[PDB]
Amino acid sequence: FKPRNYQLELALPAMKGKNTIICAPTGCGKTFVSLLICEHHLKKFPQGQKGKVVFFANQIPVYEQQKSVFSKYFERHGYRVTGISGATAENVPVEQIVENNDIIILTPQILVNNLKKGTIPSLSIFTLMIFDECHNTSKQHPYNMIMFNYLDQKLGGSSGPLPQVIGLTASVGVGDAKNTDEALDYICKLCASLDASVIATVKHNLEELEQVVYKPQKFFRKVESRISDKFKYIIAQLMRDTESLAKRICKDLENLSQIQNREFGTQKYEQWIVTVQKACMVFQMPDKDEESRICKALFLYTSHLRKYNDALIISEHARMKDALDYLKDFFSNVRAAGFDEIEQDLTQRFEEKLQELESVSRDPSNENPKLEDLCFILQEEYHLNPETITILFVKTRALVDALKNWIEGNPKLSFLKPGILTDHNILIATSVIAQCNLVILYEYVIKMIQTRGRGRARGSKCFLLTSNAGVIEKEQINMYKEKMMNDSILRLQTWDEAVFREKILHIQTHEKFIRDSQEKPKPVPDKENKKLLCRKCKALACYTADVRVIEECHYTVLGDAFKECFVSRPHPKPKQFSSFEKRAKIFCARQNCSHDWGIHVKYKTFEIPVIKIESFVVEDIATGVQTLYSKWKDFHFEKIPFDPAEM
RNA sequence: GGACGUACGUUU
RNA sequence: CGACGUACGUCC
Ligand SMILES: [Zn+2]
Repeated sequence: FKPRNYQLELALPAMKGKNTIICAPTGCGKTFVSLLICEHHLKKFPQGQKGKVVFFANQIPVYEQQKSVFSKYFERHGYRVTGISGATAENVPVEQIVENNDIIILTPQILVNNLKKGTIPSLSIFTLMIFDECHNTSKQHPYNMIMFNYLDQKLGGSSGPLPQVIGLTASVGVGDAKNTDEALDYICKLCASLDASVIATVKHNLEELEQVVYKPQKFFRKVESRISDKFKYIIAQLMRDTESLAKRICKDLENLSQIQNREFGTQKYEQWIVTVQKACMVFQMPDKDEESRICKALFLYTSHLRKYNDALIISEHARMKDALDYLKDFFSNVRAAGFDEIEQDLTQRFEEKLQELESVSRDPSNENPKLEDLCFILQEEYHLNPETITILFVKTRALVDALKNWIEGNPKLSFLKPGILTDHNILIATSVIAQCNLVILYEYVIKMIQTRGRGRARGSKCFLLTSNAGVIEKEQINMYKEKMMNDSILRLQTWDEAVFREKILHIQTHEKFIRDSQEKPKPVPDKENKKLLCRKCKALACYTADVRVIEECHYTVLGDAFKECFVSRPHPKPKQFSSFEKRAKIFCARQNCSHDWGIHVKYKTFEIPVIKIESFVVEDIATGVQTLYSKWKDFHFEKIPFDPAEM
């Protein structure tokens, strides 16, 4: 409630009436700077005129937090504060909200959708655009699209009452720059994309930030992996047998994906599996039934190989028993789907191998040395200080649960309590305040950024465990980049204003140039009637003449004959988006297919099965080729809009 | 469902 | 120096 020199020096360049790239690591500091700038902006206007400051929050939690803070602050001043979110902008006059409010905190995607539709034609209605975590303004972000619209309206020659573009962040960032030249070039490009000539950074009151800055210390621990990999050897033999028995129907399986040699349990092998799957999903045997059987068998074999590769990665990273548990869970989930010859062979082979796999996994001599040293350093820190709440960063959503199960089943430790955030001593998270003075990045590659919210100094460690010193060197150069970016900011604060502005202007110019150069024309709409087939079944789903478009993004089918071609399933997490209500999922209605086709929702009153071309193959009736797309934007055809007059 | 970003990996 | 695959996170 009382502004200090630290909170005032960052806002001093912003009160003069110029854009800024204010960089404050303190979470409370950013909110206080927001409030002070908003007060000084709405108070400096004379009678008759009024501000329309807009705050762009990226996430819903920080959005609601800023909304509550602004509504609690600007109450006695006589200012109307509101909010527009994803669950609040449904059939609501956003134009009337903007015209009757002054401190709207609408998220950026809402403003992008409004600019695309036609509501709020010019941004000149606003007067002060305060972004949150502005360093995301890089490419195709909602922030970047709002800035593209602003720069277009500015350089177009109709620059009216343009709003201020004061941005707030914690780290300006470097990206892929190598030397100070490319670092300064990237920072200048960001400053031009956000249209500012000042970067507010503390230089005279560094002690106020050093008091609470949350600067931890790194303790990189390069450790080795297992040696006697009996589990990995058995899984590799199983995968070799599976590939050998799968090559009986496709003699040219090796000629479909030509990259390099492949090894089981690698991301390269996973990519090769996905590529050979997408290559075997386009077969054109004229039988149309044996072809479907061969495609289904190849899809099942490839899915089994992918699951085995995922199990090998889980065995390499987390405990050995967790990989066997994941394989048993996958086999139990596929057992309750269908029983054909392919499943009756694969599941029976896995059951034959499980009698040895369980005996190998239950051996205490095959424990991961990475998990061993992890529990070692954990118990070390815990008996050194028994009041250290920790956070453990994991890469995979399966490993973040495997480590929780390991901690729950580890006899060497009992004080730990799993606090998974995909009565809580350890918080095993995957990707992200004022607490948790211990971080353990377990094979997870800035990603430990905690200086965006509330923080506290006086004790913080940033242990990093890994198996490849590569990653170590990576983090090293990362710290290097941190330093160099600091230096670059210093240089910018040493630069003059006018020339700087001129430079950034030229930058924006070139940018717009590139933009107008990268403007694809309308795709030539195909006039033929191509049909879509299932991925793992190759069954006739629907013709492109019965496909309708809702909002240039969603695709449905109006064919009543299609209504019996799928089955419904209760959605694991129903939620609303824009104008839809996610009610259920639609899967393939075949013997043992159960392929994920799409999602059954309700648009306004009508029930529609919104499908995804990703889970579809395109076969033309004129030519005969079977092309395979990923996104609807890549599929070019007669995109007929959704006409509610028909159904 | 669609868009966006990040990380890893493969390639002309 | 562009596309591609995966994982993660966000948004509408
Ligand atoms: Zn099917």
